[PDB]
Amino acid sequence: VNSFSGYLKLTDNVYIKNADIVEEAKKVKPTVVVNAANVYLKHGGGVAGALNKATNNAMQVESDDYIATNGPLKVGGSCVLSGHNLAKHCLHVVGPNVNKGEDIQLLKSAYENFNQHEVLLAPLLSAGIFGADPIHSLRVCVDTVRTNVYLAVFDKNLYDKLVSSFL
Ligand SMILES: Fc1ccccc1[C@H]1CCN(c2ncnc3[nH]ccc23)C1
Repeated sequence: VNSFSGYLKLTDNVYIKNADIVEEAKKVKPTVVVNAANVYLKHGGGVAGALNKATNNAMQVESDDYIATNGPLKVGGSCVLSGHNLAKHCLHVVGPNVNKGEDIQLLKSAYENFNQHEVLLAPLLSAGIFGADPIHSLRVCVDTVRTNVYLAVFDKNLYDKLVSSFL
């Protein structure tokens, strides 16, 4: 039993809700919140900009030190950093950005990072400003993640479309 409330169950391990991931994280304080990161951990917009804003820029400060030490992530890769006031940990995961020409096949590799964590609150990878089809992202999520994932979808119209079209 966990504290996630109001989710629709899609499969044995995948759950979905129309929710602002920032507000959901503040309420649940999950062990892991996933950020829709880029390789430079520059949290300017989309989910990343919103999560970082909610940390009063502490996420960005921590991220800049991470990059100065380690260099950029790989597309499809991840790193674990602090969750600040939102979660115990933040798993920064880099899905391919279609608006940069990145290979959509890397979306499966990106979701594989979730399997290192028993339970996660997450957005749909590569959706939103990353330019991928969110229906496809949900399909890859369900077919790749084996741990327990609670997906927050900000847009109500998109949420209804994802549910109604789910096979
Ligand atoms: F822009 C993006 C970049 C990368 C991945 C996804 C997006 C879109 C699609 C879903 N998404 C969100 N989902 C849940 N909570 C949210 N809070 C603020 C934004 C947001 C924004």
